[PDB]
Amino acid sequence: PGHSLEAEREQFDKTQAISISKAINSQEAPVKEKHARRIILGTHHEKGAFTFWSYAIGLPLPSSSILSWKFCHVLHKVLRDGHPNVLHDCQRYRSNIREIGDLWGHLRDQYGHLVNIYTKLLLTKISFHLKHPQFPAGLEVTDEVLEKAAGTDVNNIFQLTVEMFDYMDCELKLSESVFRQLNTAIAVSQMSSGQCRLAPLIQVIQDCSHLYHYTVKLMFKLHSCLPADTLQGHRDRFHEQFHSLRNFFRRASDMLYFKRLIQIPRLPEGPPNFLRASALAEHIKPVVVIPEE
Ligand SMILES: [Mg+2]
Repeated sequence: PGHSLEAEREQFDKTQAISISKAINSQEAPVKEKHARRIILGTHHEKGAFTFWSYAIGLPLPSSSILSWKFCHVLHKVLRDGHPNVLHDCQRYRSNIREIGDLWGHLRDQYGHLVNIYTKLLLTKISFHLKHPQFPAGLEVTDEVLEKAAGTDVNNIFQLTVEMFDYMDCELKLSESVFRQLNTAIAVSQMSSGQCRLAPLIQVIQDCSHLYHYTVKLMFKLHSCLPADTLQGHRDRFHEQFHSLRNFFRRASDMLYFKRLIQIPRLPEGPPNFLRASALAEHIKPVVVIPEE
């Protein structure tokens, strides 16, 4: 009486501790998908991330910048693919994320610089998805849900556009910092330390593809309710982000490491002409595909 129910609870906890130790460690190698998938499925089993954090507060993050980097990569995957309730469980531990990035920000370590930039992205994701709960933290919504979240009030459309520009900036800063550490022959490399730094950009590419579609649609909605001369700064911000995004997707499309792991969409040669209302109907929604393993 009660022996099998106690043994089931103990086995769930043990599998979570083993998977966390095998995913998040100091080895200079990409996070193993088998172990990350077991953490994500655990969050669907308990409808939260409270078991994950009960063990993760014991990780010695200041001992190793590689350990801190792999911790950030697993948090990004848990936010995008875990149960929605993980967002609140993560907000409890916001200071843990802020303080590990602040530590590495004071040091010259190559991985530490990348961790500092990653922590700013993760804090922006947690804030954005608590403020705007119509958007899951993996950012995928139907056109119908995007239209409802934008609504008809120019004040709500304006605020959502500024916040999505800030979100895209945090994503592109991480891709740019990773690429600055890897030289041109990274395109035909399978070096473990290269894979360790490239692997998180699979999550970054999926976030960015969604943010690009949403910001194009919000920018055409603003051009229909405000004078063209009040929106020059917004067009200037969009144009600079578009050229950074196009250069990121093109360079990532050239990596051997990514060939079997992600199908990256083609973007147009230049940004849409927001001054011509009829250009909205010529916009193609980019669609990322993850191929069979
Ligand atoms: Mg428990």
